[PDB]
Amino acid sequence: CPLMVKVLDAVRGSPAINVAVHVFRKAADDTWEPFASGKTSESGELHGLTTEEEFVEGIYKVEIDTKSYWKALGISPFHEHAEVVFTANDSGPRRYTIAALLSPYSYSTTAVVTN
Amino acid sequence: CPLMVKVLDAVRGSPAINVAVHVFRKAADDTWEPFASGKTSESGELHGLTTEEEFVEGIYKVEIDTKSYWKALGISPFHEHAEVVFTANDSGPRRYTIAALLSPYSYSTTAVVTN
Amino acid sequence: CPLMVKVLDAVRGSPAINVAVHVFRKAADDTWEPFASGKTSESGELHGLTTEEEFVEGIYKVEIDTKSYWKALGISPFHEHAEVVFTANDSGPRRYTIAALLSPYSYSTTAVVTN
Amino acid sequence: CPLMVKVLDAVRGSPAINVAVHVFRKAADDTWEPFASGKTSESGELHGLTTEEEFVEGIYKVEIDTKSYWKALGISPFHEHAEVVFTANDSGPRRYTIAALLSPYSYSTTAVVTN
Ligand SMILES: O=C(O)c1ccc2nc(-c3cc(Cl)cc(Cl)c3)oc2c1
Ligand SMILES: O=C(O)c1ccc2nc(-c3cc(Cl)cc(Cl)c3)oc2c1
Repeated sequence: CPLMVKVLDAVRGSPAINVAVHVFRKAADDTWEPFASGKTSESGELHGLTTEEEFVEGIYKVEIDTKSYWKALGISPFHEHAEVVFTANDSGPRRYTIAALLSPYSYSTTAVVTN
Repeated sequence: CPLMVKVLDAVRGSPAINVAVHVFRKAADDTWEPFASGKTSESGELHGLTTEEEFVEGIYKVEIDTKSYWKALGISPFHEHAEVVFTANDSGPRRYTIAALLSPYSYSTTAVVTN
Repeated sequence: CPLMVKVLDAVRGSPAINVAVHVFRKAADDTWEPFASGKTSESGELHGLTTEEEFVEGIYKVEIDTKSYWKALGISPFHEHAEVVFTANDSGPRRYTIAALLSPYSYSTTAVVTN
Repeated sequence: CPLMVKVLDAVRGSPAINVAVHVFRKAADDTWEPFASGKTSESGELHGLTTEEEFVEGIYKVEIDTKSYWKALGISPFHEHAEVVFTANDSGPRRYTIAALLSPYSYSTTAVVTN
């Protein structure tokens, strides 16, 4: 898969397990079209979101459902979701890892891009 | 000043100056509607975005135009922007500071809610 | 005020109040020697740590007692402290703000150097 | 190995390759005793630092050589090194991943602890 998402929990020191991740791709009419979705595993990783054939160039938005995650842990979350927006494959196909580190009132995200 | 935005640059260790910031409030039809906007000052701060009367409870999105900031510096960015989506709840006297720390391929955001 | 320390809490979305901060300067015998210290205020800030005359170029270490902070809140922490080690270089008029964002199993630190 | 270190570069969007990592363990006389060391691989990971037999309870300090990393990339670093200090195995053996995300004037670190 050319697009992996990894999510970590900064409160418990663990991977963020069973976190819903939605990926959208910007359409011609400037609206967000559903592209792919899934849940993080026991390792906090989400593999198999897409394939090389489906992952075309475009502007993508990765929405991480942090609200449900904190609510299920009984913690009061600030953010509705963690939203990462970027242009992908504009200079040819690349592999992307989008990582996110979550806290109730803060999040950090980084990207690892390889050719 | 119930809502302030502060933006910092992790590459040069400075405030991020003249960065466009747009604030949206979630409408009844599940759409993002413009609420406030401005450009960060020499201190990387954006004050006077809204008034106590205008800033009601609801779901807000703060979009920071980080792509334009890195491009002006001649540094290649990954993200289109940094978007912070959160619920604003009236739970006593509160002031919100949304702070973002930027790098070309990463960003962190936090909220500081004070009385 | 050539050196300021600001500490934020990512769990409760607030300044981190009454946190002990110790500043050390690297000696000629490669040892860490005490330089300044204090406790963060109600705003999570610690001002008046040093004077322009005292704050010379060199290698500094800022140690934030995060373990005592989380323990007082009844939250289990991972780190003993958060230590920020950096070189202070005179390159025109400069003020250093060392900011730290804390979670029980994570921390982020940045420096804001302003003229 | 019960202790893994992963390091990422927030400027280039890549793993931080060939970064020196030194691990110390606090001795009875309050001094830092060398414990283990190594360099991150092409994936930014450092495996095989230690073994279950050698990794006893104690206070450990993981020092990441960020200064050499930025200097070799021709970037001006602020920090001398990224220092992560924590008590390990105090309630029995655990597996620890210490991750760090690097920028020239900032770093973030988190821990993933598993039983
Ligand atoms: O309210 C202020 O003046 C003020 C100052 C310094 C600040 N630093 C931050 C900050 C630091 C890190 Cl390490 C990560 C993140 Cl996400 C944010 O938020 C701030 C606010
Ligand atoms: O254990 C792994 O393989 C692995 C992978 C990707 C990872 N990304 C991070 C990371 C991300 C952010 Cl946004 C902030 C911080 Cl402090 C750390 O930790 C990781 C670990």
